[PDB]
Amino acid sequence: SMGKLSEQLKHCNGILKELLSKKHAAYAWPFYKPVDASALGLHDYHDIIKHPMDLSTVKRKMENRDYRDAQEFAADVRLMFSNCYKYNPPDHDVVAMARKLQDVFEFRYAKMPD
Ligand SMILES: COc1cc(OC)c2c(=O)[nH]c(-c3cc(C)c(OCCO)c(C)c3)nc2c1
Repeated sequence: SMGKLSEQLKHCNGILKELLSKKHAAYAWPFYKPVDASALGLHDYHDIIKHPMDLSTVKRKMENRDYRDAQEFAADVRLMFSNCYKYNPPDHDVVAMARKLQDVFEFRYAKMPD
């Protein structure tokens, strides 16, 4: 393999599986598919959020070898969360859910050895 990079991408793949898993579903589910701005009525979503991201897209990119390394994977997970914080008011339910999921992500990702 390309060894350590490859190892760390496998580690990321496990983090992604965890984020998608039933144990986190109570707060992760808004992040399972792209934001459907039409259905939600967010007429300006794509005007404010230039680079949408969600866990299904992270999964697709992982599987398609589009990430060089764990840092690029993490950047997309963080982009997903940051888009949520960017678009929404701080008191919104989805922002709270994003934080709750982010603190799982950040703890798991931080445990990856350098
Ligand atoms: C169903 O999944 C989602 C995922 C989302 O982000 C990951 C969002 C999201 O970022 N904002 C909203 C959202 C929905 C409505 C109806 C809102 O009121 C618009 C009228 O004032 C606002 C402020 C946010 N819904 C999501 C749903």
